[PDB]
Amino acid sequence: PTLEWFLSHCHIHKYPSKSTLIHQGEKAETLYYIVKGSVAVLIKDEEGKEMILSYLNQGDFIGELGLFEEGQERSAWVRAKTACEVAEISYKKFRQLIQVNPDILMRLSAQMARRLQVTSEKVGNLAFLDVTGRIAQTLLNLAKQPDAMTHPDGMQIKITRQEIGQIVGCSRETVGRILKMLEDQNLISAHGKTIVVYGTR
DNA sequence: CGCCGCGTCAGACTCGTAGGATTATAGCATACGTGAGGTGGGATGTCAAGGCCTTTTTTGCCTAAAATGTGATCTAGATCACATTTTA
Ligand SMILES: Nc1ncnc2c1ncn2[C@@H]1O[C@@H]2COP(=O)(O)O[C@H]2[C@H]1O
Repeated sequence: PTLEWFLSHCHIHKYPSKSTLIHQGEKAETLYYIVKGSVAVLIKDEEGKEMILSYLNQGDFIGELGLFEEGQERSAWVRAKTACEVAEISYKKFRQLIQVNPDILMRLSAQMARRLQVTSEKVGNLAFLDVTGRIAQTLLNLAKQPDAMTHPDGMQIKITRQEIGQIVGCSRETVGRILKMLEDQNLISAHGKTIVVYGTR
């Protein structure tokens, strides 16, 4: 199928890595759909410290809060993880798309459900567990991804101490120190950016 | 029977236009009723304060009882210039 009917009518566009997709503060007039690739959600503060909120791969909806409320502003940042490709259409078409067949917003409603529940796990994990707790649990989390690479003893993923520091919200170097604590306890290996995780599977 | 005289009876249809009448007629007195006017007066209608009950607004109050304060003792986060070191 039915998505064929949907993207048969959409306006199609490509864009490179690290381009700014959505600007925090611009008007609510366009929905977007990741056709190919992955993308990352972050936010910004008075200080300018960046805080990665989420990250999503192919098969997800982007630009969903402003669809209903006339003239909302963009409540976060979203920047390209890699060079990736998207289809887009504005809101006046989507009333034609919900009034004719409401299945699209069922799909949106499900992915938005998983979204808000992992946001509940997010705010709880941020709330109560110590630094080791939520860094460990989020490590377990991105071990899940399709982006994660296979390893005969588990998995392996490429990431810097900075960006993981931006999902837990602490300094890159203290993440270095707890990474050393987890190497001392014989649970994770790492060289530079390439971390290798045991315990999976 | 068959005139002749007299009399009776119809004379198309829808619209428009104007305002409109006239003569002369006695006079005064009696006496009675009805119309336009007063007039107190039941009686109705109004407007401002008081006694029955319930509801509402303050307001007692009743005890569970969870909350709001006391402050010295810590803790697990958080930094910054130098020394590399990794990755597209
Ligand atoms: N809690 C969140 N989780 C994931 N993405 C978010 C969140 N908040 C905002 N965004 C993203 O930021 C975008 C800002 O504009 P939209 O609300 O149209 O769509 C939003 C999402 O793509």
